Amino acid sequence: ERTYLYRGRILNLALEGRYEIVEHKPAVAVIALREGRMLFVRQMRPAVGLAPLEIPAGLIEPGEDPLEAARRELAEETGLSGDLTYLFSYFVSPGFTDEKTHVFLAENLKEVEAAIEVVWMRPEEALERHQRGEVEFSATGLVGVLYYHAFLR
Amino acid sequence: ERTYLYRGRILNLALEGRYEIVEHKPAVAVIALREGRMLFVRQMRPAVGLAPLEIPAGLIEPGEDPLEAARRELAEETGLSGDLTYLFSYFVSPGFTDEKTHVFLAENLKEVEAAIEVVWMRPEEALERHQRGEVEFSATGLVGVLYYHAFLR
Ligand SMILES: Nc1ncnc2c1ncn2[C@@H]1O[C@H](COP(=O)(O)OP(=O)(O)OC[C@H]2O[C@H](O)[C@H](O)[C@@H]2O)[C@@H](O)[C@H]1O
Ligand SMILES: Nc1ncnc2c1ncn2[C@@H]1O[C@H](COP(=O)(O)OP(=O)(O)OC[C@H]2O[C@H](O)[C@H](O)[C@@H]2O)[C@@H](O)[C@H]1O
Ligand SMILES: [Mn+2]
Ligand SMILES: [Mn+2]
Ligand SMILES: [Mn+2]
Ligand SMILES: [Mn+2]
Ligand SMILES: [Mn+2]
Ligand SMILES: [Mn+2]
Repeated sequence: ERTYLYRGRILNLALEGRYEIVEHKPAVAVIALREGRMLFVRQMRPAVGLAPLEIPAGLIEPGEDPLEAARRELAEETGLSGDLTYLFSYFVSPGFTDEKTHVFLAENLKEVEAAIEVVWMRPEEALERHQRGEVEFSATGLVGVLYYHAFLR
Repeated sequence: ERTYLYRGRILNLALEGRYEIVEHKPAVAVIALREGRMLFVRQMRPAVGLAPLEIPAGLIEPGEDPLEAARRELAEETGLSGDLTYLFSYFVSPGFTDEKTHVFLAENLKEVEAAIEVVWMRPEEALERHQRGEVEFSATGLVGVLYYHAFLR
C-alpha cells in the first residue's frame, strides 16, 4: 500500500512501508547523428545547479505514446523531425523512482521549425570533454554517446 | 532557496520556486566481465514492482569516496573484489533529482566472501532478452551493456 506525502506537478512522493518512492511520468530521449555529430542539448537544471550534456528528451504527455512524445520533443527542443526507431528503455534509478525512459534513434533529420541550447558535437569529443572534467553527462547523454560508439561508427 | 517538504533516509523532497527537487545520495556502479559474461544483479525494487537487470551498485556512505564505495558494493552484493578503474559519471535524471552515479570497471575478479541475485550473463544475451521484452534494464544495467559493446569486445 502506498501512503502519499506529496502530489505534485512532475512527481509524487510516497511511502511504501520503509521505502521512499518517487512516482514520475515516463520520459523519452532521442539519439540523432548527422555528419558525425550527435545532437545534444543543454539547459539549466535547478536540481543539479548546472547544465549537463543531454540528448533531446521530455516527458510523455496525456494521450501520447512514446514515439509521439519523441517526435514532439525533438521538434520542440531542436526544430527537427526525423525517421524514428525505438531502441530500448531503462529505469533511471529503480531504487527510489519508477521513472522509465524510452530511447529512440532519429534518422534523416530535417528542419521543420526555425532556454534549450542545441549542441551538435562529435560523440568522441563529448566523451573526451567529460573525461577531462569539462562537462557532466545526464544518463540520456551518456547512453547516446555509448550507443554511438557501440553501434553507429 | 530550497524549501523542504520531506527529509528522509534516502532522499529529501524540496521546492525551489516552481521546481520539485529530490536530493539523493550519490551512487556507484561496477561493470565487470569474466569469460564473456557481465556481472548483473537483480533484486526486488518496490519503486517499480519488479526486478530489473542492474549491475552491482550502491550508495556512497559517509566517509567514503566513490572508489571505496564501489569496492564495498561489489563485495557486499557479489562476494568479489577486483582491480577497479574509474570510467565516467552521470546524473540519473537531472530534471528532478541531483543523484549522480560514478561508474567503475572491475578486472581480475576474485572471490573474497562466500536478497540480491547474482546474474552472470553475456551482454549480448542481456540485450536480446531486453529487446524481446523478457527483462527490463536499470540505467546502470544498460550503461554496462552499451559500454561492453563499445569498448570491451
Ligand atoms: N526507496 C528506498 N527508500 C528507503 N530505503 C531504501 C530504498 N531503497 C533501498 N533502501 C535501503 O537503502 C539501502 C541501499 O542499498 P544500496 O545497495 O546502497 O543501494 P541501491 O542498490 O538501492 O541503489 C544504488 C543505485 O541503484 C539504483 O539505480 C538506485 O536507484 C541507486 O541509484 C538498502 O539496503 C535498503 O536498506
Ligand atoms: N523539477 C521540476 N519540477 C517542476 N516542473 C519542472 C521540473 N523540471 C521541468 N519542469 C517543467 O516540466 C516541463 C518538462 O519539460 P520536458 O522537456 O518534457 O522534460 P525534461 O527535459 O525536464 O525531462 C526529460 C527527462 O530528462 C531529464 O533526465 C529529466 O529528469 C527527465 O528524465 C518543463 O518545461 C518545465 O515546465
Ligand atoms: Mn526537455
Ligand atoms: Mn521540452
Ligand atoms: Mn534554444
Ligand atoms: Mn545495491
Ligand atoms: Mn548493497
Ligand atoms: Mn544473493
